[PDB]
Amino acid sequence: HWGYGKHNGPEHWHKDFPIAKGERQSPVDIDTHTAKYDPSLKPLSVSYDQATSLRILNNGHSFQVTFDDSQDKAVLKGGPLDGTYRLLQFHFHWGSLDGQGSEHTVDKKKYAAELHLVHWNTKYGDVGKAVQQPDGLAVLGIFLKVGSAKPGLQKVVDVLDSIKTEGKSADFTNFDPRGLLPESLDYWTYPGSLTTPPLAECVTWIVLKEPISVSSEQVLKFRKLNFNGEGEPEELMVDNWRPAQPLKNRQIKASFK
Ligand SMILES: NS(=O)(=O)c1ccc(O)c(NC(=O)NCCc2ccccn2)c1
Ligand SMILES: [Zn+2]
Repeated sequence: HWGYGKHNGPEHWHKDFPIAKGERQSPVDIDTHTAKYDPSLKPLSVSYDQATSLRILNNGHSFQVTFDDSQDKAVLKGGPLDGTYRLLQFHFHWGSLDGQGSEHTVDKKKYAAELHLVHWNTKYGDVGKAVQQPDGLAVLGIFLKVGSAKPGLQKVVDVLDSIKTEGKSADFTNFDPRGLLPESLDYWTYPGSLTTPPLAECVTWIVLKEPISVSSEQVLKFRKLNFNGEGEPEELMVDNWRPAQPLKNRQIKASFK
């Protein structure tokens, strides 16, 4: 089974998921001087006021907060998108040290972590159908750097000790994901893929230029999670990121100058 170790990590994934070598894989390095400003791109519309968080889960590859996606409660619209995308979950990728952890890079710079807010296109009715479509998902990616604390992350950090090992979950209601967003919604966008198996080429990526800052204490709590299940040899959940993949026949567009 796939993971992030020497014998099951990203360089092995293509054996079970041959699309790993496909034409629109993620993440990628964002070369800021080569991204082209597109004046036709609209502002992103992030409408999270009615979000209903449900549960937080350690799935053995990250921790995920899930939302009620049975109605248009927390939706992403505008930007490069046509139609309405419902928020299903968010999760993070992070490093063993502050100089690595992000999936996307910016002029080869790696951030300490990366937040993925995962949304699916309501025209396909459910996320399983959306993953089989080239415009099925929109993932809003937000970089994390280490410095000052992010107060809106603290409720997440404080429950992680209850989901230490793979398969554990907890009720996580009334969490407001607006507390995770930076000031600016300036973004880069490109067509890509899921960054974990099945690596489906179904994602419009929207990566925010402005990182959020989190404290060293907050990221240390991420690094105390375990990849293993309870009772198995402890392997800290760190470095759960896929490296940048070939850009191939794609242009990254910027919403800003
Ligand atoms: N990391 S990401 O590109 O935001 C992203 C977003 C939504 C997703 O469903 C995934 N992939 C994911 O959750 N995979 C779960 C594990 C799995 C599911 C199906 C087959 C093999 N492995 C990644
Ligand atoms: Zn992700």
